[PDB]
Amino acid sequence: HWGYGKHNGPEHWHKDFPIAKGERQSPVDIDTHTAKYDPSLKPLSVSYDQATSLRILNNGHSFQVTFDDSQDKAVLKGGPLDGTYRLLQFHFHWGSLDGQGSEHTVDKKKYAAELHLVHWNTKYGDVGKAVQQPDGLAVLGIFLKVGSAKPGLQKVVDVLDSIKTEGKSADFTNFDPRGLLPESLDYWTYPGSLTTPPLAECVTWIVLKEPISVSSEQVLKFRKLNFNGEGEPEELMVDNWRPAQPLKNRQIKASFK
Ligand SMILES: NS(=O)(=O)c1ccc(O)c(NC(=O)NCCc2ccccn2)c1
Ligand SMILES: [Zn+2]
Repeated sequence: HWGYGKHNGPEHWHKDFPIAKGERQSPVDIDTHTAKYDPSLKPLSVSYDQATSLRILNNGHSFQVTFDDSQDKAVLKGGPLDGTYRLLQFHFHWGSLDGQGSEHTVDKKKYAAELHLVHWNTKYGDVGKAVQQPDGLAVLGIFLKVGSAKPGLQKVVDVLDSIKTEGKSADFTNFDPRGLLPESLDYWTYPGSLTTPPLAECVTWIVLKEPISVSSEQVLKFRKLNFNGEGEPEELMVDNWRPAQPLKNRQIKASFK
């Protein structure tokens, strides 16, 4: 089974998921001087006021907060998108040290972590159908750097000790994901893929230029999670990121100058 170790990590994934070598894989390095400003791109519309968080889960590859996606409660619209995308979950990728952890890079710079807010296109009715479509998902990616604390992350950090090992979950209601967003919604966008198996080429990526800052204490709590299940040899959940993949026949567009 796939993971992030020497014998099951990203360089092995293509054996079970041959699309790993496909034409629109993620993440990628964002070369800021080569991204082209597109004046036709609209502002992103992030409408999270009615979000209903449900549960937080350690799935053995990250921790995920899930939302009620049975109605248009927390939706992403505008930007490069046509139609309405419902928020299903968010999760993070992070490093063993502050100089690595992000999936996307910016002029080869790696951030300490990366937040993925995962949304699916309501025209396909459910996320399983959306993953089989080239415009099925929109993932809003937000970089994390280490410095000052992010107060809106603290409720997440404080429950992680209850989901230490793979398969554990907890009720996580009334969490407001607006507390995770930076000031600016300036973004880069490109067509890509899921960054974990099945690596489906179904994602419009929207990566925010402005990182959020989190404290060293907050990221240390991420690094105390375990990849293993309870009772198995402890392997800290760190470095759960896929490296940048070939850009191939794609242009990254910027919403800003
Ligand atoms: N990391 S990401 O590109 O935001 C992203 C977003 C939504 C997703 O469903 C995934 N992939 C994911 O959750 N995979 C779960 C594990 C799995 C599911 C199906 C087959 C093999 N492995 C990644
Ligand atoms: Zn992700």
